[PDB]
Amino acid sequence: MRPALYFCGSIRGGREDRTLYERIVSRLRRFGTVLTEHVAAAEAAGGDRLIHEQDLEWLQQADVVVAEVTQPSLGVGYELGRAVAFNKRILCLFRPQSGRVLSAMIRGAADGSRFQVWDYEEGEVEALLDRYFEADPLEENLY
Amino acid sequence: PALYFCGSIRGGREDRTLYERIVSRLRRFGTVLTEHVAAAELGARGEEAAGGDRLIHEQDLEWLQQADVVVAEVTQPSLGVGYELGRAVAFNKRILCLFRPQSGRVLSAMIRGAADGSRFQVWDYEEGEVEALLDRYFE
Ligand SMILES: COc1cccc(-c2cc(C(=O)O)ccc2Nc2nc(N[C@H]3CCN(c4cccnn4)C3)c3ccccc3n2)c1
Ligand SMILES: COc1cccc(-c2cc(C(=O)O)ccc2Nc2nc(N[C@H]3CCN(c4cccnn4)C3)c3ccccc3n2)c1
Ligand SMILES: [Cl-]
Ligand SMILES: [Mg+2]
Repeated sequence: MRPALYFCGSIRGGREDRTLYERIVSRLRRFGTVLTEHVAAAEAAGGDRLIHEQDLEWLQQADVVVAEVTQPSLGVGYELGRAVAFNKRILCLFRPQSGRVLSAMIRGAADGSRFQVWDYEEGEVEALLDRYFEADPLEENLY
Repeated sequence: PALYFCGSIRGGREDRTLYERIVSRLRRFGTVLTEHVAAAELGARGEEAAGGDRLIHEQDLEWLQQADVVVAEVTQPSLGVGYELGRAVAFNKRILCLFRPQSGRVLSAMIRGAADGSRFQVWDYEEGEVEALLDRYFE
């Protein structure tokens, strides 16, 4: 089976955050299955405990975790803490345009290898995801 | 015990009196590892952390590992608070989250859903009763 990618963004993302999440998930599918694609596409049905166990099972199964961290979210932050504890390969994408500052706990978790945080402008997100996987692919290129 | 108070930078800036009240009541029960962060200079809107991001990340991580209990104010959405609760669950810490539903917020399913009702508890409260609730938990 293809690689498993985990995409993580704020469930309270606004209209603009939502179009960016759809762009990121759509591009990630070129690299494998996006486990959270239906959640990104949508009492929460199934209830909070079920949701927590499902995202934990998907985080643990992931080959890579890609989080959009522009909007503050306890959920995105919690999933990044569980992902670092699972020693996963993590990429955070943050848009500095709003002038809001990314939490020091996320910027400060970066080690430039396994945990990376990249500032980006909305227009270049597809090109930056291609760059990230071209530098360290999940599947080897054909000859 | 060594107690870890976890709250957000936005929460600390807007709800300073509440954060001071929670930290003050926790001192009755033990040492509060984040006592010099919670109601200290938290900078202003748009400002980067004065102390350096990696320094901050490593210091909070060191205090989290040493803590006997993590008490988090989860009313304000924060990637930092969420991240610290994720690291603390992976460290098998006893965790109490305090949420204020009068704010109008809906607490993330990932925090409400992490509750196991004993080791990780989430309590909805109104600001006026926080001292009585911390007394209840520690007694
Ligand atoms: C936008 O792209 C994503 C992608 C991955 C994770 C998340 C996510 C974010 C948050 C967060 O930001 O706090 C919380 C839970 C998340 N995960 C999730 N959320 C499911 N349902 C949602 C319907 C509304 N909702 C709410 C509403 C208010 C409060 N908390 N949760 C949760 C869900 C259903 C079935 C199976 C697995 C699920 N997993 C978001
Ligand atoms: C309010 O009560 C608390 C209690 C415990 C943790 C936290 C906290 C929250 C967040 C978060 O919500 O994202 C991030 C880091 C935190 N921890 C921390 N923050 C220090 N300084 C602050 C000055 C403003 N600041 C900023 C400003 C913009 C962006 N990110 N961080 C970080 C700090 C200094 C020295 C030693 C240890 C430190 N540790 C807050
Ligand atoms: Cl600081
Ligand atoms: Mg595989």
